[PDB]
Amino acid sequence: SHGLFKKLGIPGPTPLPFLGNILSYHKGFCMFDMECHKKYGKVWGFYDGQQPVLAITDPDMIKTVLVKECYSVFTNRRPFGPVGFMKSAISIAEDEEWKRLRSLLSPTFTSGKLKEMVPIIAQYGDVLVRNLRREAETGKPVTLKDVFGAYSMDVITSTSFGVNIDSLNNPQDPFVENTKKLLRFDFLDPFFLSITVFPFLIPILEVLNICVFPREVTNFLRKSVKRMKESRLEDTQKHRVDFLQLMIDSQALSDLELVAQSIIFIFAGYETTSSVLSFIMYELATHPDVQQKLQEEIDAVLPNKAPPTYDTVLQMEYLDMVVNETLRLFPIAMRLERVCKKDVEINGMFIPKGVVVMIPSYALHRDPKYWTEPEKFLPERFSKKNKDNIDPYIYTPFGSGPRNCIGMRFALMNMKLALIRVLQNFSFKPCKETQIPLKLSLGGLLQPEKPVVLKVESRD
Ligand code: HEM
Ligand SMILES: CC(C)(C)OC(=O)NCCCCCC(=O)NCc1cccnc1
Repeated sequence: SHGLFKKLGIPGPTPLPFLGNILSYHKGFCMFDMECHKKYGKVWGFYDGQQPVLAITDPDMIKTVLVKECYSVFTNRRPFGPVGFMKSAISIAEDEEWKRLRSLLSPTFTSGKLKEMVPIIAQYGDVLVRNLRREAETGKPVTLKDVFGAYSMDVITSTSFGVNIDSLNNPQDPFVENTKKLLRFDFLDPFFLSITVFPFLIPILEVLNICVFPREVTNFLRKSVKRMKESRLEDTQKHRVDFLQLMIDSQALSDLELVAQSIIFIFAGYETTSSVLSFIMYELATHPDVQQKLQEEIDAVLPNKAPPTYDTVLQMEYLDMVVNETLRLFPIAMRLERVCKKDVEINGMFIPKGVVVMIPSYALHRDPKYWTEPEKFLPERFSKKNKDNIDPYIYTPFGSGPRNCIGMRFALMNMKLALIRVLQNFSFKPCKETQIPLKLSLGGLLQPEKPVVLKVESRD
């Protein structure tokens, strides 16, 4: 297998027997992709164990894979370990099952449904502020992943199931307890590395019902969804606008498929939201001029701490620029992937069946050929004056095409609502214990080496 790219005349790091190139991951995914890009150029190949991976960087070629040939050739992501019933989660589903689920769930993420969710999301922005203000009167440094983690969970529990908890102050509520365990997978941790070198072991784990999603957590949520939905709604009169209800009414979805989506939405939104929010606040704290400009825009659109609404959020240009520039620096998916379903030739290049085609978002977001001073946090990149220069196949923090992030509008609205309420009430400033400049972890997740900690000061 390791002779493939040699045979195709494609450059890349020479693989070791059994391991392929996984020892090159010792500083994480992002640094590996940056280095390969720099030394091999537009395209290169490497091996995750025996699995060939073709990295591509040409915008026209990326469009062909993500958009033009999605349905016919590049429909699925890479399989990744024993997954059990979660095979029917939309992000993991393949081919026709994916196509169907994406159709059933599309109406659930429309702007119109999002708008109805905004009052519920906004309420936990108020909870965030009150919890935050408790520490803004203390003077003690604040760990952002913790306060934003609680915010993120609060929004998830309420918009997913109409479960309404102050998770920061209700830390061992059972619902909070379980959902908190739905963290992103570290694909460089010993378990997933072993599965990469011994992929032939996955069917053995499936037959023993061993699953990468914790059975205890998935059991709890299954029963909850069944008991919340069991007959609790035996009255009907109540309306309801959460994802469960939207999916309930869209019942078409299997009952098991329904619960698979309920879970993947928690998994998709929990740590990603709190992570991005932490990165944003770090950039704002270390760029006071940007934080001040943003607070000025917010006060202009929402005088005297007026509550944010759907339309006033969408009116905030600088807020959008700040969010987008943070996701440029910190595209937490790191890579986009599609499996090549059949031999093809795209944009002049032959790609064999079975190869994983990878779009290295992190490396493209910091590519000097597309970005001036790529390491610098510069929101004006995304101004009306400058944004037209931005290629949508180079800037891909939510992916692109039919399999892009279905939660994109929701996540952006969620984070913007949080940022607005927080910035209306507080300024965030570096600590002596603040890590400056921020360093990234060497593990398989795009996260700070040490947690972001900041001082929080009440605006009056
Ligand atoms: C800032 C937060 C988020 C970021 C940066 C993000 C980013 C991404 C990216 C890069 C992809 C892959 C797209 C591709 O392969 O082209 C993706 C897929 C996906 N995301 Fe998100 N995401 C976020 C939050 C969410 C939320 C809140 C939800 C659900 C409520 C969600 C649900 C999904 C799903 C279901 C997929 C797979 C879609 C499919 O396969 O059809 N994500 N996300
Ligand atoms: C953003 C984080 C959570 C790091 O994961 C990604 O890279 N997101 C893009 C993959 C799309 C599907 C994500 C997702 O939520 N589905 C399950 C999953 C989990 C881990 C790896 N692959 C699939």
